[PDB]
Order: sequence, then structure tokens, then C-alpha cells
Amino acid sequence: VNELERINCIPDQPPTKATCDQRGCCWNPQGAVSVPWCYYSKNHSYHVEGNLVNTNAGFTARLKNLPSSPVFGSNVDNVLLTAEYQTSNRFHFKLTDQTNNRFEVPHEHVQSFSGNAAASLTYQVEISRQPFSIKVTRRSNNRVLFDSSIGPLLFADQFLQLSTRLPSTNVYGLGEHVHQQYRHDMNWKTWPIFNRDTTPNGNGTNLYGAQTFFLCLEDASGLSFGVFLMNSNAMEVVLQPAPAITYRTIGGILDFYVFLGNTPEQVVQEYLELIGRPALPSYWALGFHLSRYEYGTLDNMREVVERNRAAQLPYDVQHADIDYMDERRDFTYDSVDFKGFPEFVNELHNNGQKLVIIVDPAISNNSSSSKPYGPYDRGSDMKIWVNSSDGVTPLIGEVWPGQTVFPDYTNPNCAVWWTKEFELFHNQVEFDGIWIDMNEVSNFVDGSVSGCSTNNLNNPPFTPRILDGYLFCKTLCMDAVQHWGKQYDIHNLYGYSMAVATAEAAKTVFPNKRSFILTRSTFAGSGKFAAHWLGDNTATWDDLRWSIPGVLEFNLFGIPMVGPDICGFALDTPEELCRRWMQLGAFYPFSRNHNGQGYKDQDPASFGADSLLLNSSRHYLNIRYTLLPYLYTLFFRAHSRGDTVARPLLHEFYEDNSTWDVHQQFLWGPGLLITPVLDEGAEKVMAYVPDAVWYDYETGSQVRWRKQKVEMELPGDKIGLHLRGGYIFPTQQPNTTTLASRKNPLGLIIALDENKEAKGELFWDDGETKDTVANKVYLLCEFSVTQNRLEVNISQSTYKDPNNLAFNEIKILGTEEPSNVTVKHNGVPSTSPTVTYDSNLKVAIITDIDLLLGEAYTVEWAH
Ligand SMILES: *[C@@H]1O[C@H](CO)[C@@H](O[C@@H]2O[C@H](CO)[C@@H](O)[C@H](O)[C@H]2NC(C)=O)[C@H](O)[C@H]1NC(C)=O
Ligand SMILES: *[C@@H]1O[C@H](CO)[C@@H](O[C@H]2O[C@H](CO)[C@@H](O)[C@H](O)[C@H]2NC(C)=O)[C@H](O)[C@H]1NC(C)=O
Ligand SMILES: [O-]S([O-])([O-])O[C@@H](CO)[C@H](O)C[S@+]1C[C@@H](O)[C@H](O)[C@H]1CO
Ligand SMILES: *[C@@H]1O[C@H](CO)[C@@H](O)[C@H](O)[C@H]1NC(C)=O
Repeated sequence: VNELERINCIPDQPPTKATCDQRGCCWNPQGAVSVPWCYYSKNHSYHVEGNLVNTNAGFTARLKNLPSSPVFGSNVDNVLLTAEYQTSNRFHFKLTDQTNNRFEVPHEHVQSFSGNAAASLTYQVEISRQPFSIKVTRRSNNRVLFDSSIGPLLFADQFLQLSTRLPSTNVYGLGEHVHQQYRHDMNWKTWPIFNRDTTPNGNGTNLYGAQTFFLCLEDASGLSFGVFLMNSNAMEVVLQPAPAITYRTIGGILDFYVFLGNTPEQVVQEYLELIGRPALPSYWALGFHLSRYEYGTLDNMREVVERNRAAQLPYDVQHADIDYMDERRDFTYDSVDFKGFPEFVNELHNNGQKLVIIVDPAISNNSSSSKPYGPYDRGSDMKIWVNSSDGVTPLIGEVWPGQTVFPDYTNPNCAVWWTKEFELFHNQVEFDGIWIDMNEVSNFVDGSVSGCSTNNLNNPPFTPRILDGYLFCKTLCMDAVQHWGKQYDIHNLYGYSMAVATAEAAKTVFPNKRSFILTRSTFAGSGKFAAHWLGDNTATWDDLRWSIPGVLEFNLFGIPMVGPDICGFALDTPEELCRRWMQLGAFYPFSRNHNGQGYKDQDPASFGADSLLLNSSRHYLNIRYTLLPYLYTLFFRAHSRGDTVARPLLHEFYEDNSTWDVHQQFLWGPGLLITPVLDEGAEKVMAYVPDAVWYDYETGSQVRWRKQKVEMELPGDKIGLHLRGGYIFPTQQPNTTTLASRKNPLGLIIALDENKEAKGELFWDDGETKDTVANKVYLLCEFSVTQNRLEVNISQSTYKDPNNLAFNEIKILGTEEPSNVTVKHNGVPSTSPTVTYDSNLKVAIITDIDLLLGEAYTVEWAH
């Protein structure tokens, strides 16, 4: 045995020979660090009994256990393998108890498969019988993608395990964690997954969400595949240098999906097709958001709002944290410190801004006849709470307002209660979106106010390496009871179910609008309902650096609208760190400056009306807003096709192995390269310039760099922004809110490639109505440039913006002097455009032009 292939047979304790012998494993302490001293033997697990049986969907096999006696609970003697050739690029297999029904995730989007095995498979599946293994290979080149033969299948009631070899160490995904790097280097590492309120720091613990998907770039040709495990039980994922990955879960079933694609982007598309593509956001939600924990008073909140508006900061959304509530209670505001809250919301709305309020799941149980609490009263009447293990008494915990009960969002009647609570609150306070927090679910006591009973759910035979080492730590008892089942099985689905419910609520509170939902806890598929933020970070340079892989990973997960708390939640932020964080933060898909209780102000204007931080912030936010039609079109593609929005370099440049672990840079879509300074004291960054033509966004000049590391010079007031040759970027003159910006002239930036060609597109709809894509009420155009000619082509035209919008400026990068510029509208010349040329920089700008949005044009020139 090569020691890098050993599968650890004592994951639970320090290795000893007595235990090894007792478990039938192999003993060989003579390895390197982390190499398992005790590991599974070549032949001792399951075997196929009899023949495989062809089915309409695929095949089944009966697997039978070669007798080994109880280690982590009751073992499953007879396992059923069910395999389905669901599509040409998606393989599904599950391992279940032949004789007993077990918990299976009640996912809201994923459906059971009916009908027939797909034609034209890109993959082939091979099963071995003695012992059992399953292998998925790519048909085109026979590359083995999934191969469980490296280790056993373990299948006990509370311990299920399967391993697979991997064809490369280009592995990305898993969550929710702070991985620090984007690529998993595959040296020995265990990642626990169990939704938990915990700090995203350098310790690598389980965090708020549960995301089992990973993507593997097989080679430089771009060929890639992905694996997803549909299991909501506590689990851990073990990486080793074979290279190989092992999934080790303490409940449910092994329900796997394998996705193949020609590019990493196609693997993401295949995954999102299964689990659900992200919601198209409200266009306003792409603006800058400002927030903090404890303004304390409305007067304080208004002062912050007003100084940032005074500074002309692009600034669409104000969040209001639990300090707006009457004693941290949902669906109230503090009639004293937040006296006049309704008038403030009118002021926000009148300035074209939006209000997002925090809502916690936990409901105060403190209600009397003297002092009634309506949400508790109504929730109790409807009987919609999570119950203790008796199945009838609501479970009591403790969160912000004190003792609380917790909504059971898995019960359809709960969402009716939840909706009515929001419709009543909204009559008082006209919020525009909802921030759901503390939904792991997070509890200030362990399990409940009376703790947890000792039993196999609260105290299982095996516990993954979760923070604090008990399942019920800072959450509900594992034997608590909900409509979908016991908390042991569905704990990881609480935040998911809460987002589903909250989205159901938005149907009523915000009729036919998308609104905005931001969630802390997530499961696979939560991006269909909500944005995400990366949680309670800290104002340190480490946190700044760690933000990028977090953003990228959530994009792979189909939650593209993601960002951290810009400047850092915990701690006073240093000015230089906040300045570099706001530069980068202008380019996070979800851009929010948020701050913890007590710390100094970190809103941009608090640094001074004439500070470099404010100046720089406003400069880069105005760039963000200029480019919002490009960003919005990227979200349209994420929603309708499944593309990422914040994208790793390797997704566009996989042919170049220098891009495979770049994590200090990223792209917006295919064309915009963002290079932040992420080091204290630095005025340069060490960056990689991929193999393309690149133009400096601000000046339009073509960089000398191509396919190389560079020291990019970036002074206190600069972040690197380069546009890729071959791409056309739609823009719109910025303003301080998107309500206003969306009325402005549009522009095109044409970044020419080596052949003087470029392509791009623009999606445009009303920016807020739900189902504009489903109901095909939108504009989609395509731009293409070939040497002497720009064509504006209209592929869908069922929305005409009433603001009479037009392209009034075209900037061409990397061009020789155009001359004789002519504009035609469906063939008819022409109106005679002004052209300015910079011969040194090779930039042409065409003005005094009026190309109506939604109309076909040709713009032609000579050299
Ligand atoms: C939690 O306990 C309550 C009782 O406290 C259960 O409420 C039942 O709800 C249905 C209507 O949905 C009624 O028909 C039953 O009569 C209720 N029970 C009683 C005795 O009041 C609720 O079902 C429990 N929840 C779970 C998930 O088991
Ligand atoms: C940005 O939006 C503001 C609204 O906040 C626009 O404000 C002005 O627009 C008109 C001038 O063309 C005035 O007649 C309005 O009264 C005025 N409103 C204000 C400032 O409160 C402004 O034009 C927009 N600017 C850009 C660059 O688009
Ligand atoms: O450390 S402390 O801030 O007190 O509490 C954290 C640990 O439980 C919570 O997650 C903070 S919550 C999440 C944070 O975005 C909100 O601003 C806080 C108030 O709603
Ligand atoms: C790990 O957690 C501890 C608290 O238990 C914290 O003080 C420490 O800073 C963390 N370590 C890292 C590497 O961030």
C-alpha cells in the first residue's frame, strides 16, 4: 500500500494496535504526519450478491455485508444500490437499507426520477462485486472520475462512509468553512459540516451552512466534473494526498450525484440544474448596502445615513439590526429610541433608498394579559413551534429577547403564520427586504433551557470534529421534533426551510416583486431563495484575504450574491484596512459594510468628508454602479443558465496551470479582472495576468503583461481593474441610487482582441418584477464587433423601458483610428457621430450617438 491511499480506520480516537486488531484493520505506525497508522484492509466490506438488474432508469444491485460486529452502532447487512442515468451529464446513485426506509432529505427542488435512462451518455459506470466498488469514467478519454475502490463502503445506522479517488488535486468546493486557499491542495485535512453559529476564523471549523458540492478540474483541456451528496446529517469530509475524498456522515443515506462538463462553468451549470439556479436579484440589491449592529437609536442611524448621502456615496440600502426592535423582539420597533421609524422609512423611500430589516427565527415566549406578545400568541394558537422529544411541548431556548420558542418552518402552516406576522409588521414599517439571521438555528443555551437527555441522538456513537464536539452545542436538542423529522436529521435544513418560508411570505407582502432575502444559514439550493453573507468576520488583514475564496465557493454553490461584512464585523477597523476593503468591496457581488456592537464607526463618510477612504470608496462604488448593467446581465445568466458571477481565473483560463490556485484575484463573469491589495503597508500586489489582451479600465490602455506574474503597482487609492480583450461591456452613467441610475444614458466598452473582434450582451427588464424571465418580459441584445463594424442585434424584445434609454457613448479599446463612422438603423443611414481618438493609448470614443435600447443597429468605420 502506498501510504497516501490508506483510508483511516480510527477516525474517532488516537490510533492504537488493540483497537486496530479489534476492528480487523491494518496496523503500520511507520508513516509521515497524518498518514493513518490504522487503515482498512483490502477486502472486508460489502459485496454484490447475485447479478445487477437493468431497470428503466439504470440498474440496481443487492449489496451484502461480510460479517463485522458493531462499532458505531447497528450495521446494515443488506444494502440496495440504485443507479440512474438521469441525463447525459448527470449520474445519480443512492445506497439505502434494503429492508428499512431511512431519512432522505425532503429537498424542495430536486425531484425523484421517473422514466428512462438518458441517451448519449458522456460517462460510463463500472461496478465491481468482490468487494463492491463503483467507478464513473469519462467516455471520451476513459479518465476515472469517481472510484470508490480506494476504500470500503461503511453503512451503519449512525455512521455511513464512502470514498472516491480523484483524477487531480484541482479541487474546489465544500462548505461552509474558511478554507483560506481556494484550491484544496489535498494534503490530509478533515472538514466538518454542521450548521453552527461560530466565528469564521483561521481554525477551519464548521460554520453557518452545509454545502457538500465540490468541483474537480481534471486537466488543462478544461474537462471537469463535480460530486454532490444529498445528506443533511452531521458529517465530515476527509481529503488526502492519494488524491482522494471520503464523506463520513452520521445519518440518512448515501445519495450521490456526479456531473460532467467540458469546462468548470459547465459543471456548475449541471449542478445548479439539479439543485436549482439562483434567484435573479432586484436590481437595487446590487447597489451598496450599509449596516451596523447597534446604532442604538434612530437619531444615530439617521445621522449615519445623512453623512453618507451628504458625501454622494452610491448607497441603495440601509439595513436595520435588532436595535430597531422593542427589546430585541421580532415584529416590533422601539417606540422610544426608534420613535418615528415609519417617518424615517418614508425619508429612505423618498431618497430612492430601500430598508432591509433583520428578523430572527426565535420568538419570545413572554406574553401575558397585561402585556400580550402577538407573534408568540398567534404562533401558539396555530401550534407552529419546534417541539421537545415528547412531540407536544414546544422546545424552549434562549436568544436575543430571552427565553424563546422556535418556528417550525418545515410545517406548511408555519409559513402562513410567518407571512401574517410580516404583513402585520409591514403595515407599520414599510421595509423592502428581509435579513434572516441566527437560523442554524442558533441558541444561547445548549439544546434547551433544561439541556438535553442522554440518548443516541444527542450523544451519538460517532461525532464529526464539529466545534465544541457536541451536536447540541449552541443549537436545539437533536431529539427535538419538526414536521420533516427529528432535529438530528434536519438540523442542517433549518435555515433552508426558513428561507423557503420567507420567500413564501414575500409573495404576499411584496406582490409580484422579488424583494431581497439575505440569509446566514444555507443548504444546497438556498440560492433559489436568498443571498448570503459570510458571517461575523473580524477587522484583520487575514479576514480580508479569506473573503475571496468564500465568495468564489458560494458562487459554485449557486448563491452568487455573496459578500462578507466589508471592513470587518468584530473590532475597530484600521483606516488602511477599511480603505483596501472598500476598494475590493465595491466588487463583491453582495456589497455591504456592516459593523459589530460597540466598535468605532466604519461607514465610509465617518472617516471624514475629505478622507482618501471616502474619496476612494465613492470612486470605486461609482465604477461598480457604472458596470451594473454588466453585473445584472451576469446574474441573469446565473439565474437562467447557471453561470457563476464572481468567477475564479481558472474558469476562463484553465488551459494555464498558473491560474489553478490563484485566490487573491477574481473575475466578474468572463471579462473583468479584479486585483486587490490585500497586504498591510503594501502599494503593490503580486498578481497573475492570464493569457489574454488586458486593458486598464480607467485609462483604456493595453497592458504589456500577458500570461505571467507581475508586481502590479497599486497606491493607496487604487485597486487593479482590467478588461479582457474580446468582450463588450454594457454600462450606464452612475448615480447615488439605482432608482436614479437606471434612468441614465447607457454606454458600451468594446475591448478588442488580437483579431480586432469582441462580443457581449445586455439583459434588461424592469429590475424588480418576479417572473420576468419565465413570462418572457425582457430585452436581450447581443453586441458583436468585427474590424470595421459593430452590430447591435436583438434576440428578445418583450420589454421597452419607459425611460427612453439609449446608448450615447461607445468606447473602443485597442483600436487604430476609426474614420467615417456611420450609424444605420435596420439598414438605413444614419445623424453624424463625434469621434475622439487617442493615438498613444489606441482608444476611440464615439459620442453624439443615440442608439435606442431595444433597436437593431450597425455602427461602421474605416481605417
Ligand atoms: C408540536 O406540538 C403540538 C401540540 O403542542 C402539535 O399540535 C397539533 O397540531 C395539529 C394541527 O396541526 C392538531 O390537530 C393537534 O391536535 C395538535 N396537538 C395538540 C394536542 O394540541 C404539533 O403537531 C407538534 N408538532 C410536531 C412537529 O410534532
Ligand atoms: C441623479 O439623481 C438625482 C435625484 O436624486 C437627479 O437630481 C436632479 O434631477 C434634475 C436635474 O436634471 C432636477 O430637476 C431634480 O430636482 C434633481 N433632484 C435632486 C438633486 O434632488 C440627478 O439629475 C441625477 N444625476 C445623474 C448624473 O444622473
Ligand atoms: O458576538 S455577538 O455579536 O454578540 O453575537 C454573534 C454570535 O452569536 C451573532 O452572530 C451576532 S448577530 C449577526 C450579525 O450580523 C448581527 O449584526 C448580530 C445582531 O443581530
Ligand atoms: C481558534 O479559536 C480560538 C478560540 O477557541 C481563537 O482565540 C483563535 O484565534 C483561533 N485561531 C485562529 C488560527 O484563528
